[PDB]
Amino acid sequence: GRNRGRLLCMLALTFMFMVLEVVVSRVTSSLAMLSDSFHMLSDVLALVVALVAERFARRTHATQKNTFGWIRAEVMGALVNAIFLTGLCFAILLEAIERFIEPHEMQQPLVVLGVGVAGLLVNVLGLCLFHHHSDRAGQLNMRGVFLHVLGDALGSVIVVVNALVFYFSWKGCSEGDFCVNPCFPDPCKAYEAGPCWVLYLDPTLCVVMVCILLYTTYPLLKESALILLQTVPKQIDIRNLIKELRNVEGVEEVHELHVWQLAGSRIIATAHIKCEDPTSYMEVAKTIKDVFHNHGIHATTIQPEFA
Amino acid sequence: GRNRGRLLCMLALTFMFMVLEVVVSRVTSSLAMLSDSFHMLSDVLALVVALVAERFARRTHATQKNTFGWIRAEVMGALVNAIFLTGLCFAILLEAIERFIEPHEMQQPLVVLGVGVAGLLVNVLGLCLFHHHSDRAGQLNMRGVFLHVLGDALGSVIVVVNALVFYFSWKGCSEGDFCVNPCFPDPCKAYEAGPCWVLYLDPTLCVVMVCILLYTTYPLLKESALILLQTVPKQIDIRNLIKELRNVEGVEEVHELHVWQLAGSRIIATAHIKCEDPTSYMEVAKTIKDVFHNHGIHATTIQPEFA
Ligand SMILES: COC(=O)[C@]12CCC(C)(C)C[C@H]1[C@@H]1C(=O)C=C3[C@@]4(C)C=C(C#N)C(=O)C(C)(C)[C@@H]4CC[C@@]3(C)[C@]1(C)CC2
Ligand SMILES: COC(=O)[C@]12CCC(C)(C)C[C@H]1[C@@H]1C(=O)C=C3[C@@]4(C)C=C(C#N)C(=O)C(C)(C)[C@@H]4CC[C@@]3(C)[C@]1(C)CC2
Repeated sequence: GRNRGRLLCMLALTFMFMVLEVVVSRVTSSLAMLSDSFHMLSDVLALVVALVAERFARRTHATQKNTFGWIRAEVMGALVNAIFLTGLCFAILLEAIERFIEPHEMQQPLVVLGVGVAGLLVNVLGLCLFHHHSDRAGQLNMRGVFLHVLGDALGSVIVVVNALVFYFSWKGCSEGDFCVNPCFPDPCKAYEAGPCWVLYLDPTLCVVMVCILLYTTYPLLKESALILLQTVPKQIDIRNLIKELRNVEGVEEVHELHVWQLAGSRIIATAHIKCEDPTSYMEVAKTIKDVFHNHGIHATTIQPEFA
Repeated sequence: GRNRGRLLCMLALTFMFMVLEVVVSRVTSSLAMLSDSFHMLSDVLALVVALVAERFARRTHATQKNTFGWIRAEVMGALVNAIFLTGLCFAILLEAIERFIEPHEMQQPLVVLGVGVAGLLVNVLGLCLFHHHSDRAGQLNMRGVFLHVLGDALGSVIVVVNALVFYFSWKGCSEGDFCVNPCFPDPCKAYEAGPCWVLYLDPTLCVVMVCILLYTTYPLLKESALILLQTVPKQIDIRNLIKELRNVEGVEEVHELHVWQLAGSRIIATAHIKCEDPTSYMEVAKTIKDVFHNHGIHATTIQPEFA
């Protein structure tokens, strides 16, 4: 509900910001702005993934297909967001090392500053919106869009700082009067420009950006891929679980024990406990049920393989 | 085993091909070749993902964590490959529309042809290797690397055809003598080149490439995401399953019925069948077991909620 409205307003803000970029590019006569807009378009994919995930979360119904109900949509959306972000991070690192080998010059720092502060305020507003998720499946999914919004805001920060760096240290004697640049490899050749060391600042800070993005994304992907692999949660303990279950009176062993986490706090477990008398079984059944209860798990299915 | 050796030899061939590209770039004095090599590096990610998936497939052991055993590693690898490929396809489409708006000229068609036929033969060899997967989990994972190798070979085909197109229709009067190009937007300005319509061939065929890649990838991702969501397989029928189970003598109803697919042909099912006499339960248990047997499922766990 409220998270749905948050996603909707954030997506609307992204599209309005794209419209703003194309409108300011109409005035600047620049194709690089079109490139930046088309590359920032990639947030719409993650936003619509989170949207459809939240839409399918409210299914919680047993059907003729997927008799559990579409409860794992949240986890699937989180995993999709994590993998997509890692791929985008790889691509950004590739472009960064390319530009680091070839230091392309900067263009239009004032309007880049304007649009960068615009994106700064917008992305900080979006981050303040997505900070209550830094039951559980909701935060599990929203962590992906939080990571993407953090990447957005950090790109805004880095581009604004680079803009001011050029503004404050690049006299850039390159056009109009007698003006060349010694640090450019080949400016379409057949005084020298200002201090050129700032040229590599964009890649040498984009590398830090992608570093922090990987370092912060890895936990979300780890948790999600662990949940989807049918692994035991961190809370319960098999070693003492089976020991207590055996120590229960009436039981003699356990053939097969299975525990996993469906989507969230509700986890399921099955067993093959064995008794000796069929006359009294419901008492030991209630006993095993309350053992599981006191040990976390509440969705139980135990089969008395008699003798 | 043999699939492991296939992955190993293919990865070795990719690295040898990267070495070949850097060696021929040392001779050509071209950074675009470095860009192409660094972009073709992305296949190593998918190959190592498939590698670690195949390495974890052979676990099949009950442990203190993930009591089922790491059997879903195959499906997880397939899903990772599918999502990664879709993200890369998005990036390629973005670069393609950018180059379609700005038709950058072509460089060094002869050596591009040489390396393109090299990549052609290598990728066709790799495809012939990965054609037995066009139990089930093996093919399910290998479909990802098959899709990536198809993308590789199709990129080789498209670049070779574009190379011959330039070779056979681009006299390109652009350098040396009196030579300009009317179709270039601004060749760093303050006869005209040959027929320029071929300039857009690279994007207008890369779009077909990404179209066919999406159209062929979607089934793999669909199947994988359906398996990981705990959905009923396509084989069995709940509507008649529950009906027969009720028609069984002794049973009176079924509280909760759950069916899902663990990783492959081995699927699991649980139930809550209810009887009336605890004196005789093993007979109806064997009956329900053989009903499930004749109806597919073999991993069973049924609990007699008595009265
Ligand atoms: C979906 O990922 C985004 O869209 C983000 C993050 C959200 C943002 C802040 C809206 C935009 C962009 C963000 C950005 O700032 C704009 C560019 C870039 C093209 C700009 C230029 C200049 N000058 C450049 O030359 C290089 C150095 C090649 C930049 C490369 C990195 C890139 C795409 C990044 C940092 C990526 C992440
Ligand atoms: C991991 O995806 C790959 O690596 C593949 C497929 C495997 C291949 C065939 C080894 C290489 C590459 C393949 C390729 O051919 C080389 C380039 C490209 C940079 C070349 C140029 C020229 N000229 C260009 O200007 C544009 C038009 C921008 C091309 C863009 C597309 C791209 C990267 C593609 C088709 C991507 C897929």
